[PDB]
Amino acid sequence: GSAEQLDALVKKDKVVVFLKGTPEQPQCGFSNAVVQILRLHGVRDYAAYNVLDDPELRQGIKDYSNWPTIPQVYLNGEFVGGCDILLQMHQNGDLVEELKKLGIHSALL
Amino acid sequence: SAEQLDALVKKDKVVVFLKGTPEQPQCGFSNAVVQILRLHGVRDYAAYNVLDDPELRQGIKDYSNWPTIPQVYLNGEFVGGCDILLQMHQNGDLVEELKKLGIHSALLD
Amino acid sequence: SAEQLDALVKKDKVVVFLKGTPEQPQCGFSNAVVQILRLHGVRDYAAYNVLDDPELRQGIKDYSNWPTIPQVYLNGEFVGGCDILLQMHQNGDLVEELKKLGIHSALLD
Amino acid sequence: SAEQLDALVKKDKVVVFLKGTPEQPQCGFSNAVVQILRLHGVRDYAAYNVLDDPELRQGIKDYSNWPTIPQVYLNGEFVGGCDILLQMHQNGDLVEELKKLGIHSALLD
Ligand SMILES: N[C@@H](CCC(=O)N[C@@H](CS)C(=O)NCC(=O)O)C(=O)O
Ligand SMILES: N[C@@H](CCC(=O)N[C@@H](CS)C(=O)NCC(=O)O)C(=O)O
Ligand SMILES: N[C@@H](CCC(=O)N[C@@H](CS)C(=O)NCC(=O)O)C(=O)O
Ligand SMILES: N[C@@H](CCC(=O)N[C@@H](CS)C(=O)NCC(=O)O)C(=O)O
Ligand code: FES
Ligand code: FES
Ligand SMILES: [Cl-]
Ligand SMILES: [Cl-]
Ligand SMILES: [Cl-]
Ligand SMILES: [Cl-]
Repeated sequence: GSAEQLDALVKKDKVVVFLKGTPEQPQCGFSNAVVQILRLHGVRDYAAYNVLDDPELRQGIKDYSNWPTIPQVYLNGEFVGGCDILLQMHQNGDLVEELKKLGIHSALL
Repeated sequence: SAEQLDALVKKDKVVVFLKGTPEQPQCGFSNAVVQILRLHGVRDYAAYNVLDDPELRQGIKDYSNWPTIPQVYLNGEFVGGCDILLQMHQNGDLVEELKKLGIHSALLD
Repeated sequence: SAEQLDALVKKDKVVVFLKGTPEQPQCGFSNAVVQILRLHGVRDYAAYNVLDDPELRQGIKDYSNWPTIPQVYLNGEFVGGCDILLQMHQNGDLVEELKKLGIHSALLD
Repeated sequence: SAEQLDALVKKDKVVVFLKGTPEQPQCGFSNAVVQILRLHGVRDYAAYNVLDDPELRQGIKDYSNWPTIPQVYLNGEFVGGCDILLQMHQNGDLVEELKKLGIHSALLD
């Protein structure tokens, strides 16, 4: 929930996502689109947090990022966007480069 | 099962299937139904949280022949989702349908 | 007009109302309908662009009592929007429906 | 073109890219931005209809690195789409950003 607690969370790992549901079982198409894109580039090692489990987290990640919706994508402790931005980076090669920057070899390469 | 859901929707005049509960909705689409019913002062309706039950979630889509959540039922009859409910709220049809079922909308006066 | 619109949906076996044209649709929701029809090889259909005329945009909603665009009609009867059509595409109902109207789905071929 | 669009967005204090016009929006997401601006007393501003120009439509997505329409610009700074604009409306950041540009929101009165 907290601002200090979320700052830790996003910096904790290279690729961090906030979803409705889980990678195994997403509860929302927008959250799912993110899970599938990560699957396509072969990113198996990322942090996923379920906002349905905690209303304080649901509300807290919005306040932290200044972003009104879920899913939220962080690369390198920095906010990237939601599923629309992510699909866009998937289609124009930008995500492959962002992944390369984190030391992550994308499967589409 | 179509037979169990048949019973469920005949069991109360007003029956809704949501993501979350009326006291804690988990999706703006489901919240829109909740807030519309709150505006009309429809206090006692059965509300079923599909996030708890994967089988109810699929069962209700099969029974309704409708792909998404929320789902609204009046008098055991399928009415629609949030778009239809909002349309009914804006054109007066919801006040009428509720009145024919002996429900007095708070928007009548 | 209800008059003119009733004539439009009964004129052809498959009638769609879209934002845009099948050649260049102007919206993901309308495009989703177009992409489906294409996957089934449905060549002969009437498409009408609601962007062209505000009276059409409002007209088709009041005729179908359906609040959004796209709208799909088969055999003069309202079937639904893009969500309902995807559901039928996935569960095999679209194939059978087309079979009923004497129309060969490409997925059979 | 990047240089051309860069000039275009910097030319006016408020710049929006919509589907349709402020008088006749062709999409709920574009309309939300128009309605939000209207509540702040911003009635006259530069509005470009992407449905009239596929080059501008794609160009603006490339320039902003933002996948969708509407897009809102303030002194040529990208602000975002309707979800962000609505958030700025609710938390008071929109009143504050407009004020810094010498526009006095009707909400401030
Ligand atoms: N265009 C968004 C789609 C995501 C979205 O609109 N999410 C909504 C519905 S799941 C949301 O998080 N609303 C607030 C909430 O439910 O907490 C994106 O690209 O990420
Ligand atoms: N336009 C719909 C909005 C509802 C909707 O698109 N629901 C989606 C997103 S919550 C859904 O039920 N997804 C399937 C699922 O979560 O099981 C309506 O009028 O009800
Ligand atoms: N869930 C809908 C999606 C279509 C939709 O929500 N259409 C909207 C946006 S294009 C609409 O027609 N809104 C009123 C309008 O634009 O006239 C479906 O299954 O067809
Ligand atoms: N979540 C978006 C909603 C706008 C949106 O999803 N726009 C879509 C549908 S109108 C779009 O511009 N799609 C590509 C296109 O039509 O050019 C926002 O916050 O602005
Ligand atoms: S859970 Fe309903 S749209 Fe995301
Ligand atoms: S035109 Fe914007 S969502 Fe259909
Ligand atoms: Cl029965
Ligand atoms: Cl909600
Ligand atoms: Cl009663
Ligand atoms: Cl509109």
